[PDB]
Amino acid sequence: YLSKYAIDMTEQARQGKLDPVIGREEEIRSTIRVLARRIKSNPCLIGEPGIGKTAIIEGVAQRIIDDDVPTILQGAKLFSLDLAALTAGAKYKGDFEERFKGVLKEIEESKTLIVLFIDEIHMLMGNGKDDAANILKPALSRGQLKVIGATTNNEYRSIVEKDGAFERRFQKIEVAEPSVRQTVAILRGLQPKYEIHHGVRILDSALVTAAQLAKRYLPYRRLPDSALDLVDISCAGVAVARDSKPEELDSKERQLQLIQVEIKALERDEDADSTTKDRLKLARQKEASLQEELEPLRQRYNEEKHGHEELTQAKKKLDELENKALDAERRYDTATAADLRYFAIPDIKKQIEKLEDQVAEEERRAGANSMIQNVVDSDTISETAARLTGIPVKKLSESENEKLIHMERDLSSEVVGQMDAIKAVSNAVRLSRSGLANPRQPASFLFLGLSGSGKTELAKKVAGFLFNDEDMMIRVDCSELSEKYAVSKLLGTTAGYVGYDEGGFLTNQLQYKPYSVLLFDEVEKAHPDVLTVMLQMLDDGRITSGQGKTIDCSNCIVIMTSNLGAEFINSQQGSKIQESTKNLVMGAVRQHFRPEFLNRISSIVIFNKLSRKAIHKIVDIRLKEIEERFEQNDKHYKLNLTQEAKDFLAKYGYSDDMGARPLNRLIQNEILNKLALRILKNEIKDKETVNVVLEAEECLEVLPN
Amino acid sequence: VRILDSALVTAAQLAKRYLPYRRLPDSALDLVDISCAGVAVARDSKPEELDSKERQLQLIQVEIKALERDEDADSTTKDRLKLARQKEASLQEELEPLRQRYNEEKHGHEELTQAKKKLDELENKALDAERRYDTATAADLRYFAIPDIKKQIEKLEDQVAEEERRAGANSMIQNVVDSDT
Ligand SMILES: Nc1ncnc2c1ncn2[C@@H]1O[C@H](COP(=O)(O)OP(=O)(O)O)[C@@H](O)[C@H]1O
Ligand SMILES: Nc1ncnc2c1ncn2[C@@H]1O[C@H](COP(=O)(O)OP(=O)(O)O)[C@@H](O)[C@H]1O
Repeated sequence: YLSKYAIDMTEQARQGKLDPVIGREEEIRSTIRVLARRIKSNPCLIGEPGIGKTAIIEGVAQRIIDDDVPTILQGAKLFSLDLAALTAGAKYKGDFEERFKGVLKEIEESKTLIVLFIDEIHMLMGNGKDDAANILKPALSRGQLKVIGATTNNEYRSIVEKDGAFERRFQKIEVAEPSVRQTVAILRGLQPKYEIHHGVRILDSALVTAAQLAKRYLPYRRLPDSALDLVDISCAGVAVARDSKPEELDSKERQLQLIQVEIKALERDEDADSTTKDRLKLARQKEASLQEELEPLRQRYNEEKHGHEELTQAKKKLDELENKALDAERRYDTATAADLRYFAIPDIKKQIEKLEDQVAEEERRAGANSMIQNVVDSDTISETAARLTGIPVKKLSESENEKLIHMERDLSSEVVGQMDAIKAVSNAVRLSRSGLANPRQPASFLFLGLSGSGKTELAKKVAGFLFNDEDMMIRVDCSELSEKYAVSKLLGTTAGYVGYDEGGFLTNQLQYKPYSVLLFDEVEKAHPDVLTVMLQMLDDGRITSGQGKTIDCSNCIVIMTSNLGAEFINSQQGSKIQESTKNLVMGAVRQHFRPEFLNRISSIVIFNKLSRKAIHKIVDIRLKEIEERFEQNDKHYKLNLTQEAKDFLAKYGYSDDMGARPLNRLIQNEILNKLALRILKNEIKDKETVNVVLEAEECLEVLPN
Repeated sequence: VRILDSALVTAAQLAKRYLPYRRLPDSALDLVDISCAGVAVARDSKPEELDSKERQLQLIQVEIKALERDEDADSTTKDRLKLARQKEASLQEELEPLRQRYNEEKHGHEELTQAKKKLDELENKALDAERRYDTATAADLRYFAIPDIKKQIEKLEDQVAEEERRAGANSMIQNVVDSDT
């Protein structure tokens, strides 16, 4: 009774009822190719989920369906296999065997050409193996019973290593996440299914932005479904608003009720017969306007909706007319194709065109309909992504280039001085951007200078700037990168030893944050063995863990920080780094890192000493930022440090060893302490006044309370 | 898929040369099996050349029929389907010979397939007979049985025929080319 679980996908394809397959034509051919092999003919689709593996299998079916497959496979019937067949359909330890043997018998003995498939090949075997199909199939594997499997490459590798024997039967086919442009084409191919499902028009630019967004917004989900997820969700958003619309409709009915109350109050009161408030007639104009407007808002919006419903159904009609016309062509019924395919042409073109004309236009805009009822690229999808990811405007405004154009400017606002560091970074970043750099390796930098210099701050600010999120940064505790390196580190414990869920700190965090910066805290303290590990992974971003699991990085900016040249910067020969001083640094770097390492760094950057000139600005800046990030609209500060607190901060706070590190702490301590005190006075309600009253910091600033 | 002999020569060379860890007796076959499949796929609808032209034919056939029955089917806008039909037919006239050459040769190919298998079966059984000194059984499997299969093979190979350009003068090679494919 395999027929109770197995799904004859070939038949479903004969009936359509499947999404079209876009962009995998070669994978399909490859699959077919493998199936066509006389010996090695059991392919697997190996790679990530959400990228059309099913579609490929179905694509094969579709070619079988349309006689676009060599005879050997042309007559084949493709069946989805499932856990349910052996588990749900068994519920006893050995009934898994019986259910599978059922399949093997029924299939081996009938209909000549049958292909089975498992979209979860790892599922077979399972933990403990238990001959969960996995041996029985080899037992009869010479007896045709062609089958295609599939899994995440990382697991595939593990499966090969775990089982071995199926390797002699199965042909992995590498599949991969499609490009953005391919994705858009896919989205376009699937667009009508959403159009129809939701009854929402989709802008072509919207599809484009969905893909663009998936690449920075849903960075760990696979692009094609992810973009589709954005589409589906976005469409749902629109549809929900569309079929409800209470914000305008209910608010305005409530506004009518309120103006009616005002009018009656004005009509019968002491001032009703006076000059005072003789503007009552205008309230009546509002009431009358609403009395006439409100039902038309409900009806007009529904008229817009109806235009979109009819439009949707016209588009649906086309999909259906073609699904049947094309099936007629498939079945060689050229008479129906001549009639039906034909009718579809002016039917849908004239119907849809005029239904689009119902949406119409106004003198000031295309689309007279005010409820939009479509997916608007950024207004809908990017907005949706923002609803899924945060910081709407900066995310909405992303354009690559505007950031790159003003990047150093903006960064110099965040980071004071060391503009050359900023420019250096910006430049390398610009090369990473626009694809000028070789894509195998992201820009990467070695930040040299003292604690409190901003090396890390900047790197975070850059992440801030580039990803609109400073906390994208992944930190690496380099001094802990000992000769024992593996377990809590990117490599992770080698598979086969206890730990599979390894290196989450870096492998997974990076998986979740590809669009980030990886930063090495005092990289010179890393053990040399580890340095070679990161080196191979420094460039050649295609990182693979000790579990054999590929991480795959490219984009991630990599920044190393170092105090190695601290002695040279400690010369304090002005702020700006001087000749010789910098060379001593280079020397030390060359001693510590093999040039091979260094050669992979896009740039080695030496930060200047911030000195007093920078902190004159930094303390002002940080103080303001502290307020701004600290609170929103219940605390409103003057933050006027006056020259005296600025000087105190510079004099006692700023350190030539610890840089701004103590400035931050100091500012926070003293301001927060004064703030808390006056808050406790509770004679304190809103706005602000600040001031200064005259060992280290004996003045203690002292603001009014 | 018939394959030019030099292919095999090159396959083994290529396998050793480029399929690092795979062993020759099997990896060479992997190139064969894969490339055979390559061709088997490439040929799609019977031999190569034909497939592509059939795809043109079918796209044309549909266009013509859609054009045939339309609001403006009688306008030269759509009536151009008659010229499209000349193309459909012209393709059909090339496609048929490609199909027929492939198919009749295929038939011969299958007859060769079976004949050779049958030849081996007769000899296997005849050997069983001779090792037992059973000349009667060996004779039953050698007199007529064997002359029949051998002559079928010779006739079939001649009908298939071969050219310097290809191991199959008609179409069942799908133009597979040693090193190129
Ligand atoms: N071009 C495409 N055509 C149809 N589906 C696609 C395409 N590209 C990606 N997909 C998606 O891949 C999914 C099915 O394949 P896949 O995700 O790899 O299988 P699985 O369901 O195991 O994840 C579908 O949800 C489908 O939307
Ligand atoms: N605007 C700024 N310009 C330069 N440095 C800054 C600025 N603001 C803060 N910093 C300091 O840089 C430090 C973080 O970077 P870094 O000096 O490398 O720190 P750490 O040595 O702890 O890793 C913080 O202590 C921070 O106060």
